[PDB]
Amino acid sequence: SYDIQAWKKQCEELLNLIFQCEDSEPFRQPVDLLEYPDYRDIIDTPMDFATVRETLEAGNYESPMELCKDVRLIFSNSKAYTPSKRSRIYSMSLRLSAFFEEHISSVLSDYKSALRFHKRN
Ligand SMILES: CCCNC(=O)N1CCN(C(=O)c2ccco2)CC1
Repeated sequence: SYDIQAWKKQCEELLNLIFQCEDSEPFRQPVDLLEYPDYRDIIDTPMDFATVRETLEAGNYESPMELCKDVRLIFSNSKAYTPSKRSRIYSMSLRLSAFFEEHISSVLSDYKSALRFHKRN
């Protein structure tokens, strides 16, 4: 269980589960500005799950903490852009965030444990 590289395939599997969740539908592609004309007046750094998957598959994440920061940005952008807490799309973001956090905690713990074991001497 001290495999330093194991997080990558664990993150690919978790992204597959997020793409099967109906709650991911608003977050699978960059927000469309035609529909939401004020989006970049509110959101400095757009993020979505296809961008996360492509960054992972390009080999452009060094750690699962970096992937986790980008996924958390999807959720903080939804909270910043929502006009109410009683919003459909923001409500979907909260359920999807709880699912993501429940599954990513072991991926982070195992990676950090593997790196500590690598430095143990
Ligand atoms: C994949 C389809 C493109 N997604 C898309 O247009 N949006 C998802 C992100 N948005 C929000 O987080 C939000 C919160 C409240 C209202 O929208 C804006 C709309």
